[PDB]
Amino acid sequence: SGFRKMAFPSGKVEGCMVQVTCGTTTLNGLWLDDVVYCPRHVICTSEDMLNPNYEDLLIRKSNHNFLVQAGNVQLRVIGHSMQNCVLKLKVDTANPKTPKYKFVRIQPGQTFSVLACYNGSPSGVYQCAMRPNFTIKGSFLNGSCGSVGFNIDYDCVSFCYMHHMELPTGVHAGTDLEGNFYGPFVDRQTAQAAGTDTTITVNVLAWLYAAVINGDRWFLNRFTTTLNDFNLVAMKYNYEPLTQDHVDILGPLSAQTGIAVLDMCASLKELLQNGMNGRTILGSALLEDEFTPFDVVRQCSGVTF
Amino acid sequence: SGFRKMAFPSGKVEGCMVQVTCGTTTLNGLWLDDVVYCPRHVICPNYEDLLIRKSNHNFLVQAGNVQLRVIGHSMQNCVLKLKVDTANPKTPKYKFVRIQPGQTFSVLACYNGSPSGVYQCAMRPNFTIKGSFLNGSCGSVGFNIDYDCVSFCYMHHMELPTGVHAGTDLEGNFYGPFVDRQTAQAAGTDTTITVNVLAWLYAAVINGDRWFLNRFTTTLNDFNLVAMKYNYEPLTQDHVDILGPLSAQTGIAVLDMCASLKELLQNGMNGRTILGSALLEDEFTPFDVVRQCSGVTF
Ligand SMILES: CNC(=O)c1ccc2c(NC(=O)Cc3cccc(Cl)c3)cncc2c1
Ligand SMILES: CNC(=O)c1ccc2c(NC(=O)Cc3cccc(Cl)c3)cncc2c1
Ligand SMILES: [Cl-]
Repeated sequence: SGFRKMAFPSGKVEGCMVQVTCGTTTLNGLWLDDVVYCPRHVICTSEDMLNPNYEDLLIRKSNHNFLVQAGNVQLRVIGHSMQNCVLKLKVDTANPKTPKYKFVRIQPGQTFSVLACYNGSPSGVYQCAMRPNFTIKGSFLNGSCGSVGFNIDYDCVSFCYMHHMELPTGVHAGTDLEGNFYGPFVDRQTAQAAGTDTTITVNVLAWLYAAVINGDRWFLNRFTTTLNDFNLVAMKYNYEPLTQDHVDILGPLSAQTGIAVLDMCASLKELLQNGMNGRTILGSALLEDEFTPFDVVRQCSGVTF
Repeated sequence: SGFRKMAFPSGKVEGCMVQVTCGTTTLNGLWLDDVVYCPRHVICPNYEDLLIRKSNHNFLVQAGNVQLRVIGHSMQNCVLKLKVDTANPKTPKYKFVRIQPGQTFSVLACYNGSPSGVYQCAMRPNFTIKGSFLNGSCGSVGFNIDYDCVSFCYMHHMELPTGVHAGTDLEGNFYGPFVDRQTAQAAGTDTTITVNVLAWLYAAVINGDRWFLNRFTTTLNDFNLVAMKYNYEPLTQDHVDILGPLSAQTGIAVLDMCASLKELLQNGMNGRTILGSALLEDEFTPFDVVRQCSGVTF
């Protein structure tokens, strides 16, 4: 019993964190095999950020301009290349602590663990989700750039995010491990703002199924809804449209609890209309959207209370 | 910016988790040097009588894909200490520490010696922890990190009828009035950790959330008279002293922040949130707030 926001054990990722210095800038790198991956803005000054020509700044750099530090050991850089918004530093030593890994690009709604680092040293781990507006509501300070997001399924680390910047509203933006940004963001100091954010509906529903599995059913009702009628009400509360794919994905949770997806949709409609009336669901007074249907199956028991 | 419930990196602890089997029971062990620590209920009650009938080979210890050979065994309170033939090469710098209610820690939840997740939680005033555990999680550990030293503070033993969790320190002494057997045991009435709610209000002010601030102050006595009515733990002068650095950074005196909490307790949030929460959060200590808003690394 119990339902917590749970992160993956960070050990396999801690063994890959290094410190990258270029001139006066210092941020984090991910050392996998003989390559260190880090945000390409490490080659920039604060001035360059207004309109940076990265190709021009990079052509003026040599290998010895990049200082890479793994614990108390200096790594020798033997090559460098740029792939989209990530700088790839070829080093002389392969990381002996390199785990089994894949680079994966996630979709909004997907969750992941973040290992927040400063100066190549990991300071904490937390769970978060890729928001519908492609931002992440993380907890980051200056020097955290290059911190990574990941999932560990079986013995393989799936790297999905690298931290690049903080937006004016305090939310964060970054890239996949191939340097492609999530969202309409650029590694440029420009007037770019996060779009209006929405609630991840399929995740709220999964979290309601988790509450039913943990013995709480106060929010259920005798009503059902059409998928179209649910979406007309959901849009009014800034909820993401629920698609037929989302309904299909919720199938196993519906089977385990005996509550059809459109029947659970009718409870969500009522929760949006009435609020919680002094009650909580899984110790929360708000509707939680940072647990996927897969996270619920992973964490919760296979037998309903 | 951003405020998350953050756990310590679990790497130093993952390298210590092993699987312990005794007959038909399977749970987790903590392998430090040549000793494996695990709940004594793995032998399940007169524990000395059940233990005297056991031999070393009755305990199967598995570290990854390698079998460890048990060469001795002894009991210390509610923890079983299995002397093994191999010292753990991944043993970090560590201490065994007993925490106080209100203090927080990271939990590395394990099943069959394999770590599955990490989360942050607090020792409640009623000595229970609101964790997330399933069958096979016994022996999962709680910890903090100070520089490079892992401070082990909790070992999971059982789940109570309300879904909350109970366990011991690493010397086998339970937190709370609990015993390790199948009997009628209930968690006492819980209270809100007041010093932690205040720290979380200071964290909100640091992150630019000040709607709950007012021009008023309160005496420590008047605050405690109101706090006792809402099932809040009494705020002591020590708690006020501990909140000193957060008061200095924000310019808001502790008894001034207490007047804001008094207003939230009497009138609610009125459709508003603090750090994305519609409830007052008590599982962040004053030190956790300072650490998350400073960038302390391990
Ligand atoms: C209290 N928080 C802060 O003051 C703060 C300051 C800075 C933070 C930060 N840094 C940047 O954004 C660097 C940069 C500037 C312009 C463009 C790009 Cl692509 C990168 C990252 N993550 C978090 C931060 C947090
Ligand atoms: C789906 N999970 C469960 O049903 C479940 C079952 C059991 C859980 C558990 N184990 C126990 O309490 C076993 C025990 C019984 C009597 C005395 C003692 Cl000291 C220990 C711990 N933590 C979580 C659990 C969760
Ligand atoms: Cl995805």
